Amino acid sequence: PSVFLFPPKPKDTLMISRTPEVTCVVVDVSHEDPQVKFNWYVDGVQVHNAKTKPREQQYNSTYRVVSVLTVLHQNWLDGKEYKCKVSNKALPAPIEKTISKAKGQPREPQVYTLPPSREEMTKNQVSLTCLVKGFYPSDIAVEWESNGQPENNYKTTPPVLDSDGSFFLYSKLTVDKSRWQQGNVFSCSVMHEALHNHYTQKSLSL
Amino acid sequence: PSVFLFPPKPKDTLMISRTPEVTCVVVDVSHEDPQVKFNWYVDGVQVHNAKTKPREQQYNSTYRVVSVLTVLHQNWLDGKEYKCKVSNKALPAPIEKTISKAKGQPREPQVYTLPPSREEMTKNQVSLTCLVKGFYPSDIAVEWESNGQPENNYKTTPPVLDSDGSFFLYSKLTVDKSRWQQGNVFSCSVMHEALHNHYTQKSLSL
Ligand SMILES: *[C@@H]1O[C@H](CO[C@@H]2O[C@@H](C)[C@@H](O)[C@@H](O)[C@@H]2O)[C@@H](O[C@H]2O[C@H](CO)[C@@H](O[C@@H]3O[C@H](CO[C@@H]4O[C@H](CO)[C@@H](O)[C@H](O)[C@@H]4O[C@@H]4O[C@H](CO)[C@@H](O)[C@H](O)[C@H]4NC(C)=O)[C@@H](O)[C@H](O)[C@@H]3O)[C@H](O)[C@H]2NC(C)=O)[C@H](O)[C@H]1NC(C)=O
Ligand SMILES: *[C@@H]1O[C@H](CO[C@@H]2O[C@@H](C)[C@@H](O)[C@@H](O)[C@@H]2O)[C@@H](O[C@H]2O[C@H](CO)[C@@H](O[C@@H]3O[C@H](CO[C@@H]4O[C@H](CO)[C@@H](O)[C@H](O)[C@@H]4O[C@@H]4O[C@H](CO)[C@@H](O)[C@H](O)[C@H]4NC(C)=O)[C@@H](O)[C@H](O)[C@@H]3O)[C@H](O)[C@H]2NC(C)=O)[C@H](O)[C@H]1NC(C)=O
Repeated sequence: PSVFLFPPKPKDTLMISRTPEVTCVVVDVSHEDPQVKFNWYVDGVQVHNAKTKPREQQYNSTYRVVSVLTVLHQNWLDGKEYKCKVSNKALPAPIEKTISKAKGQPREPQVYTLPPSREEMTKNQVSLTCLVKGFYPSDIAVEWESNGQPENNYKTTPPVLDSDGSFFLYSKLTVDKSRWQQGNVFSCSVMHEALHNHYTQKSLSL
Repeated sequence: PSVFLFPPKPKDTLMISRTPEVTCVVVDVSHEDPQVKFNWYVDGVQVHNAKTKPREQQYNSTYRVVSVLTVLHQNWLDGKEYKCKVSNKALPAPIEKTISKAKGQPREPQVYTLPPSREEMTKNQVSLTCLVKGFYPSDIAVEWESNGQPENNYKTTPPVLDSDGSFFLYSKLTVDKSRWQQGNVFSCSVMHEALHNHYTQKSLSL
């Protein structure tokens, strides 16, 4: 039997508008004694209930059980600790797994937008690059936009640990050299802990 | 018993000046019957010898054995297949693991150098960004330089799979806003399969 505990989605914890949850999963649960008890403690105090919810699932020749605890945005950011205590009769003692947002002195990220290279103009499409760096923790999110709709073609690299214990990352928005020379403006959006409203925007235009 | 087979170092396979090797490792080797036989086959034909070399190692309460086959640069790039056949008397049948450079139609990467943002000038240091994209396979390498010495402060992100099955990546060289305004020139170096000499260089300067 194994118990995997999962953290909320970065973007959920950063917008009060959303809902962030912590997912506790259990695998290899005796096909014989499938009964399973879950315990949830925030910082140390059980919330067993706290609108916590699961449901059985027969798999392998074994069973799988998911439990989901809804978290409070400020609770998560203010670094509360969450614990999942799974107990089963076909198990010696129960298993406990804890989790909490990445600990550490927060750093406000610096967002830089860079136009395409003077050389990439040869090509039909061009790259709009967003340099985001100096942030901590890693939990971050970046999206592009041209107006009341989000640009579709763009990939963002994962966070890379820099030399100053801080992370950086680039996001690259592919756009038809046309839309770019025409004059349109694109925006690099960033939702991070250390931002004023956990949010910020940087513009880009011919 | 487990057998892990490792590929050469990207940068070794790209410079005839270097030496590339394939490393076969074995773990959990009966502390009782430690005798171990290794077989190496290139494309299918054994090279057992081919200047292949190993040496015992007592660990855990078990044993660990490393074997190293030297490879031919063109052999590796031209996609030859390498197989490691480890046999032991305390094992039913022997174990075989094979490996070969990442298969697939090669793509010449496009290298773009971008100066720091008009906004990052506020800061004491600045970022020189090298956009490398459109390459395949991932096996790649990027280094910075200012003259007869390689710049020390710079991190490169891992390869990110784009929307066109091709990879891209950014490299960021931190430099004192001084050295940059003074007039120095920095160079983004790239060693990739699909490059003329598996190499190319792009410059950057005020
Ligand atoms: C017995 O069978 C199990 C199921 O395997 C099945 O076999 C295949 C052929 C199909 O028939 C499928 O039905 C199924 O794959 C064997 O695998 C199980 O155990 C392994 C580890 O031993 C586990 O891998 C771990 O995955 C972790 C990340 O995924 C989370 O873990 C559970 C484990 O069951 C996964 O099912 C979930 O994906 C889970 O992720 C969360 O899922 C919930 C519910 O959907 C979501 O709400 C969350 O958002 C999501 N969180 C995330 C990922 O953000 C990983 O961290 C860890 O390192 C392992 O890699 C398999 O996931 C699990 N099988 C599955 C996919 O159900 C099992 O090994 C067999 N028995 C033995 C011999 O162990
Ligand atoms: C019994 O003990 C083993 C050793 O553990 C020891 O315990 C600690 C407390 C210390 O006392 C140390 O002495 C040592 O860590 C247990 O671990 C061993 O097995 C695991 C997997 O079960 C293995 O992890 C795998 O690592 C892979 C990558 O590393 C390669 O694999 C071997 C495995 O032994 C490693 O030793 C090497 O790092 C190897 O990498 C290559 O190494 C050679 C030789 O140095 C180099 O020439 C190559 O350049 C290098 N190639 C690379 C990495 O590019 C990984 O792919 C895989 O997914 C696993 O994660 C451990 O590495 C191995 N222990 C070590 C580090 O020696 C073992 O599990 C115990 N028995 C049991 C119950 O399995």
